[PDB]
Amino acid sequence: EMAKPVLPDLSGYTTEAALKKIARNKPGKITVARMMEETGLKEFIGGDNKMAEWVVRQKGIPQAIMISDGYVNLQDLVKKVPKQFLSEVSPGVYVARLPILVKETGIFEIDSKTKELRLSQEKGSFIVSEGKMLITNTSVNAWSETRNGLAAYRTPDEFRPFVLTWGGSQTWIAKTKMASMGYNQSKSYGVSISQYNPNTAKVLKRGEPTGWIIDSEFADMWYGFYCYETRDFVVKGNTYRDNIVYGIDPHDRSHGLIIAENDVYGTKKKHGIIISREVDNSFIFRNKSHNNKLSGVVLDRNSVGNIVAYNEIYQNHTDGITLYESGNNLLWGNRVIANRRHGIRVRNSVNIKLYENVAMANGLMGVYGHIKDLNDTDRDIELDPFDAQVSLIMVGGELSSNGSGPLSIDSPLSVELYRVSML
Repeated sequence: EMAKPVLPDLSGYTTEAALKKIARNKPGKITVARMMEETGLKEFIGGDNKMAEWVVRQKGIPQAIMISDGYVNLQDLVKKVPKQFLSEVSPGVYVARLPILVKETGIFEIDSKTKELRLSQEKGSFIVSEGKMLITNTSVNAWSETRNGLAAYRTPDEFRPFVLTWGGSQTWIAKTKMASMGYNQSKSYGVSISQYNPNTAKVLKRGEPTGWIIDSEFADMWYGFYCYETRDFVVKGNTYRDNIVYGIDPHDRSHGLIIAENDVYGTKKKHGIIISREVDNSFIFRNKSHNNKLSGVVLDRNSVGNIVAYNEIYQNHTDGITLYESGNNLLWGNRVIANRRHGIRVRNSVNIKLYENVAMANGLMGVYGHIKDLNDTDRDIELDPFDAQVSLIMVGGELSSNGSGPLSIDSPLSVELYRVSML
């Protein structure tokens, strides 16, 4: 009854296209100042009474490299900033020993000819941008000076460097390798695109943040990608390998995202790709999400009006796709294969359209739809409400070779099957 989904055009999201998105013609001011002077740093660290950890990492009054009023590349920072803070240990290889803050009117670029930028773990380095920032053909890694290598993951609360962008910012990362960034701490998950915290946005009224991340590799991250109230962000052609908790984790009222042609695998604790808490009107298509500790693809907490299409979802250790309390979504033409549990699982979600899906050789059911009362759990039902009904329309595709059977739908409000192949 329905026509193919109309999916965005990805042909324009190019390393070559990316490079022509910033104003290089006007330099370019560099200062090294106190972090607590700056909103972009206060906003996640908090008051002055939280500066202790940083005072310990820097062994002194906490400071940052700062870029504003113009354009500054990495090579520019190296020339102007003292060695002890920004050092070229070998041709094209730099160790930064202070965090880098790109202010609101700043424009910061790392192009090729930068072999690798090393963010020092011990000195508490990291990157925040409230302006324009472009990273192409290069490496930005979390670097342990003591180990003399990547800040390999050990435990959730051990700080590692990270990238974070604030409201009103634009960010483009292309053909770039990043590893070992992020840890269990607000705004510090790995690569994080964020609107400001509710109070501050009430004052700055900046637009929601945006940008692209294309053709890059992210490994050992705490979260591969995180975002909060982000608009129209593009994540295309990336590899997320061996990240800790999530591969890609768009969150909290983000919308119009394009998550496409990514290879996301080997996530050690939770899911490959997960959109949570009102991630609406977005597009998850032609990804390979495979071999994650939990599910391949997850739509969570009233994340609605989305399209999940033509994804290769296979060999995840629980479900292929799981929909948690997230109705009015379209799953078209996914190939969901050999996941240890269910092919596609719909919990507490209504008006799910499953068109042309293939679900084969999953450990349990091909498609499993159920309801669950969530009232005596650790769930904030004030913030994330739920209604315990399930209804889906299934059209075409195939359900075959699943361990427990083609489909099971417990206590549905309605299920309609038309033209579905079952073997």
